[PDB]
Amino acid sequence: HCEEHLDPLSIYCEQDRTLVCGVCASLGSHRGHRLLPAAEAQARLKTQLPQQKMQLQEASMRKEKTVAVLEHQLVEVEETVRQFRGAVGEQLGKMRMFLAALESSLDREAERVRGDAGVALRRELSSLNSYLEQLRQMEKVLEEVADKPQTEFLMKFSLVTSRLQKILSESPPPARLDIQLPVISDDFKFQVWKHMFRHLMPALEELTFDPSSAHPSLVVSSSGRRVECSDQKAPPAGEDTRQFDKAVAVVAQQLLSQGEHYWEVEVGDKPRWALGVMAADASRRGRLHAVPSQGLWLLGLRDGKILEAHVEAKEPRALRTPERPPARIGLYLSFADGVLAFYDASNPDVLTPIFSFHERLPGPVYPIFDVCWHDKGKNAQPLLLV
Amino acid sequence: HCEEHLDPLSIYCEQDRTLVCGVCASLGSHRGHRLLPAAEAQARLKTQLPQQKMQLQEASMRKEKTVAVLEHQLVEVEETVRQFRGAVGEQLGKMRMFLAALESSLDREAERVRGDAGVALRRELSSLNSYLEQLRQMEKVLEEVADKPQTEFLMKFSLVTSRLQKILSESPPPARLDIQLPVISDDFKFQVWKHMFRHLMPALEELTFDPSSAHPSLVVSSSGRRVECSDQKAPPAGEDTRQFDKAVAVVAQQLLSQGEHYWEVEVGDKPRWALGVMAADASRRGRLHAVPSQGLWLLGLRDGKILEAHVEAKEPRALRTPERPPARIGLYLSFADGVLAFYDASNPDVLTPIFSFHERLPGPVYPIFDVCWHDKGKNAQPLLLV
Ligand SMILES: [Zn+2]
Ligand SMILES: [Zn+2]
Ligand SMILES: [Zn+2]
Ligand SMILES: [Zn+2]
Repeated sequence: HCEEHLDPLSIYCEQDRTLVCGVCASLGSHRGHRLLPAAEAQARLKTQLPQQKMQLQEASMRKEKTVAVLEHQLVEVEETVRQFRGAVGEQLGKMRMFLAALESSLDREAERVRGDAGVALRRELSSLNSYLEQLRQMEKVLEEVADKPQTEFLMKFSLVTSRLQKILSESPPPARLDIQLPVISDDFKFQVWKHMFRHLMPALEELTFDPSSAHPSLVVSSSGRRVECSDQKAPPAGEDTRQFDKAVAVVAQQLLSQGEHYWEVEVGDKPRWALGVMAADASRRGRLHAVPSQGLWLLGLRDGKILEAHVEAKEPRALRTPERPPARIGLYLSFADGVLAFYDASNPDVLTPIFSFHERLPGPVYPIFDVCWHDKGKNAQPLLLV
Repeated sequence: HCEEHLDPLSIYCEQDRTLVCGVCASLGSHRGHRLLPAAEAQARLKTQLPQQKMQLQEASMRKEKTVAVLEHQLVEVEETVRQFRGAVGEQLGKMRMFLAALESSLDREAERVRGDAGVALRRELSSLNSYLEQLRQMEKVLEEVADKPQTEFLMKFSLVTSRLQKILSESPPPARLDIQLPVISDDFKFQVWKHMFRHLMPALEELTFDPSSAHPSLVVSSSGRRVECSDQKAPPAGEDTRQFDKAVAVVAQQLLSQGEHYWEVEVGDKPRWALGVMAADASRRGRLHAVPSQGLWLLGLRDGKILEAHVEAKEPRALRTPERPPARIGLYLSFADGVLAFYDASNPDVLTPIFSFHERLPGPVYPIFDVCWHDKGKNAQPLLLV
């Protein structure tokens, strides 16, 4: 039953795995092959069956493994798309909400201005309208009684004279102040955009200084909000990893480890200071090396107008100092983006950036504040936690 | 009818303007006054009447003029409130529109990603499911055939072996499918805010150069969008104040006189160039003085990386050159705020400021572009009007 050479099917090619006839084995598909008979070939395959069953089941198992992983991936793709869309909506609705609130506030402004102006104008209008009624009566009665008996004539004339005299010699309205309603012209959109940044910042990280960590020559007041140096000698710090010994500074009690945070520090006219974050595991001993590899991310100002960033280098990098020694610094921290950014927050409405590090933070960090050395009393400025 | 002394009323008090009887005029409230009789008093007042009526008319005229002025003031206050509300609505709807458009674009992108991922995953699932059906058929036939004729048994066993071999060597990826799905981060708000500025700008002032004013050593192409110098000589400039003759430059055909405008100029790697505005009354002849007092507001770049602002002084002011030579400059102009602002538009999506003039402009001005000289063919870069 060869169906190709018309012989019974008796020869089995091993290296071809096909049952054949004699002609294809003599001069055909199997001229130089390893041949076997059909009987012992069948007897071999009846024993080879379990291996084939095992291999079939294993192949099905692998393909099913891939099916399961891919369907789980389909569910994961759906869920990730949902999360992306929802978070985009949330973080754009934040700014849209800011816009709606500002427009509502401006509507309040305009309505209040209109109401007060209308109140004052209608007050004067009522006064003048009563006045006009008075005067119309004056003219009518004078004309109508300029023919009456002498007694009536003189009485009415005297009354008219008195009424006209007083209403002419009446005191004007007292002194009000206008509510001008300042008008917006072109830069209003730009200023709204500038103002939106402060609201883009997260809720203020309400921090307090940790006197349990401060230098012994420092003093903390205002319930953890004020740190300053002193013009007097102090006992040396007790043996502790949680206390500075040479560089006068202090960390906050709160440990930042997740999410995003923002805090402002008031520095005023301080000639030298330093601000930033510090790795919690870092060592607070000796004169410090200001490099991020040692757990120190610091922005400094020296000599009153020299603003320095303590970058990974041999000497801290200088920065383009603003037109003033900044009076308030703002610090933004994010782990999901690994950034600590510095801002000149002297303007409560606009923040201008100063510097920002770019390193996936090992975490966690303590807010660190370097109120600089005594300098013989020429650096008595404090640090104020806003 | 004195009703207080019960006498007829006959005496008129001059300094009091009141009719009285004889007793109160003799020794009473009007005892030492200048008195007159009722007859001559009436004869005087009947002739004084027209003057009093005239004075009444004058007072009425004053009060009615004031009433009219106050009603006009009320109406003007109403209209001013309307205008204020409308302008606030317009300039906030700009940003709301940007937000909505960005959110819709991101939603479209995310939906495209989800659809493509679903298509690919269902493709792989169909492939693997057809494979599993094949393998179930393999197992079925293997279980059913272990007694059949030599031809049937060996034929089907060889076919099963071949099919399993082929589907094993045509194996799809055993792993999961790459998706690179969009993630939402903390910096999304900051990036949207940075992007919002370019859309806060007005619609691009699509400008065309004015060949009627350019230097004869210049050439305008690309339908008014491209201006270049030439590496070959040209005829001397024709007699016109409205044509540059010595300083190679060109103004736009459009005249800016009111409102706000914004236009971008692509400069690429051009080493020296200048951009800005020029007063229409200014003279475009001879060697020019680059000072706003002579109607020229210009920012220039020389030596490829030296960015200077041609401010009102004896020497051009230096500027903070960026870490790159800017590839596109943006110019914003406003009259109601008197500002000409320059931006590094090398990124057309985010703008970093470069300089800004601050003068309520005398007006009006033509956008002027100083495409610098050939420099012996080493300054052949063009100026491209976006
Ligand atoms: Zn063979
Ligand atoms: Zn054959
Ligand atoms: Zn009397
Ligand atoms: Zn009297």
